[PDB]
Amino acid sequence: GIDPFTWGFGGSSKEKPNYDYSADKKLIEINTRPISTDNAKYWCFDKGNDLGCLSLEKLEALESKDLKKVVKFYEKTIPEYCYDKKFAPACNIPAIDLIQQKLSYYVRNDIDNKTIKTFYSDYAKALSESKADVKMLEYGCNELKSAYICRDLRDMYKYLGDKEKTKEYNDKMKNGDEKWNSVLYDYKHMRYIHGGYSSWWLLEKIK
Repeated sequence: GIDPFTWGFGGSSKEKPNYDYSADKKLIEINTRPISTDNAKYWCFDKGNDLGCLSLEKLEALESKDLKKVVKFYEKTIPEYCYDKKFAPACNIPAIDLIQQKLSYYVRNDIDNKTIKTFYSDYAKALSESKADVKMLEYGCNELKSAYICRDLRDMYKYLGDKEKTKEYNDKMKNGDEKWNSVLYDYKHMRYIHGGYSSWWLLEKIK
């Protein structure tokens, strides 16, 4: 048919990630300082929270100094938790760790004329180009009803300038499942369990 959708109708739905591992690689190569797993273990073991389990897996991957374990975390473990286990706080982790936190680093370090002025537009543009991530967000919002995942799409469409889609995801935010309504799961909040575990941040602490 004329719509190219029809040319791929019924085909493989698989979306391959194109993630930038350059900061995780760099951290593994140069970091000499122990990274504390105590907080992640507290959330995984003491509190029983799967977001802490994911944080601990990320940190253990870095400890291993095997980049392949970092790749496994983002490409296998994350989708296994987001999709297969219906754990909505996994769904935005690659976006945060490998896009949001990368662009943040460019703002902090005055790289390539990136500023707070361009950041929100820049992040929306970069996230919208990462189809693997967009599809995990759509799942975490539309299927799992996580208002924080809905908010990720709301923000993306807002700074793309798509008013209809911004409204759509704003409305979906108001209808979230209470199981996901904790600042533990809000990447913008200090209480975020997974906060500070991007290598784009960890590189700042090498000191």
